[PDB]
Amino acid sequence: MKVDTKQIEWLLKNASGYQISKMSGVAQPTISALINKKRSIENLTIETGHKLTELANQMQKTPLEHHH
Amino acid sequence: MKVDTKQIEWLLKNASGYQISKMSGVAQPTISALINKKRSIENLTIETGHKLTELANQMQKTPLE
Amino acid sequence: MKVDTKQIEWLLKNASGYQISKMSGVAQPTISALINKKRSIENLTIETGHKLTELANQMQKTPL
Amino acid sequence: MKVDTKQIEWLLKNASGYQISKMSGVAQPTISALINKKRSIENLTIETGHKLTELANQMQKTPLEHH
Repeated sequence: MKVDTKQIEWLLKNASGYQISKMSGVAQPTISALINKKRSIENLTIETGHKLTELANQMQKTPLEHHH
Repeated sequence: MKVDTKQIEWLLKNASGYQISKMSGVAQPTISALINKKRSIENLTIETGHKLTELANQMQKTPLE
Repeated sequence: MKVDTKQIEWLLKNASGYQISKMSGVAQPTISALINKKRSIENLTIETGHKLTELANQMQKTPL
Repeated sequence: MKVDTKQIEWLLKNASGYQISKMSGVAQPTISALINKKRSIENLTIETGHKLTELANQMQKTPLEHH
């Protein structure tokens, strides 16, 4: 598994907490605490960090029409 | 410089030769040849492949609607 | 930070808990737990995984 | 295929041309031109760059004692 915290930050600014939790499988309280900056990315498990990196990768690869 | 051919493929599938050339600086005949498969991605130089990889990364990281 | 669990597995393969701990600052009991398969790599924090992914990168890039 | 020019540079400092060439399939003249700067790494093909990046990864992953 690979994790990239820059991808996780991109994710946290580019989708809603509901969509991140539903599309990544990560629990709603973890995603809300990340968005509120009540808990740090650095202290997540590698497993969580991988799920959020993968979702970020997939969403970034949506066609250019759905960007900007 | 880093190159990733998967990113170049994504680029060629998601943007026109005109837009790729205008945003990457690679001459449009090179891009047109890649899109029509008269030239292969694997035979590009590392320098060009890096330019196309950076453009793809940049487009992918543009904020979502 | 970046993590690659493959790099971490290579490190646990190629260095002892004492040396990993001593060069990365990760607690030697955490490393031992990884080496006896009491804890998963996936359950380390991202920060710890980043430190171990780096140690592995550094050792791999030492000459020769 | 992925290319990393630092991995290529590392390889050129850490192994001889004879068998960078011999393990990667790239012709020794290309490797010699790289070693003697005649030619830049950035002008290699992606295909060549991938073979050299791959070899560099493989050689770097050899155990501690061989470093």
